[PDB]
Amino acid sequence: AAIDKLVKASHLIDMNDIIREGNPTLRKVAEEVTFPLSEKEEILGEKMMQFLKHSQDPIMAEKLGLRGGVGLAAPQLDISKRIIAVLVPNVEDAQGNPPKEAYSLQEVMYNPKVVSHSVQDAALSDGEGCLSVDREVPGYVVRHARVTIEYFDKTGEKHRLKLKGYNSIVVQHEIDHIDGIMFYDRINEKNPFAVKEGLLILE
Ligand SMILES: [Zn+2]
Ligand SMILES: [Zn+2]
Ligand SMILES: [Zn+2]
Ligand SMILES: [Zn+2]
Ligand SMILES: [Zn+2]
Ligand SMILES: [Zn+2]
Ligand SMILES: [Zn+2]
Ligand SMILES: [Zn+2]
Repeated sequence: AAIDKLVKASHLIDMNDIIREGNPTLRKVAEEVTFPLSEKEEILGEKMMQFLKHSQDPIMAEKLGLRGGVGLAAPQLDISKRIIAVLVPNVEDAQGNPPKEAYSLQEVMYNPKVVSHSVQDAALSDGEGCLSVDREVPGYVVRHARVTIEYFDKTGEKHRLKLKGYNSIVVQHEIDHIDGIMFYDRINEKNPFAVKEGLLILE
């Protein structure tokens, strides 16, 4: 099975492990994980975070042929489980000084879900892309501006967290994957750049 290939100690996730648009697994509702986690599910989580780290590292991205990412969901690896990894880096200042915090968000989340959210919507100005989508897709992907999420970490500890800004957008994108929803499902069908009054456009 896919899981067996992915969790081998020496195996590094790369683009050849990422399934593409059209594969039915991307449209399923992923299965909840049970705790305590199996070794496979723990290792998968670690491999997913490793992939994100590598995708953001100039050398390793080059060695492995990686498209840069800030999030990854198990369904994109053909594993229909409610597991996501998110890694959103902070940026250097104009003087080249590293940020105080390397990441605004770094987590492997099991059974994550949105439990509440703002009435206000938001969308990235530049739209969204997807590791599984090898097409140009224009338009505002309309999401909740702010969300409260619950999730479990690999230990089974429950977390409750409010998110805004880019963190909110990233987590929503990944949670959509484990519900079988694709980013373009949330782009206006008639005018991709339509703006409903009050939409928060994030630069
Ligand atoms: Zn591989
Ligand atoms: Zn079930
Ligand atoms: Zn471990
Ligand atoms: Zn490494
Ligand atoms: Zn709601
Ligand atoms: Zn929602
Ligand atoms: Zn609750
Ligand atoms: Zn459409």
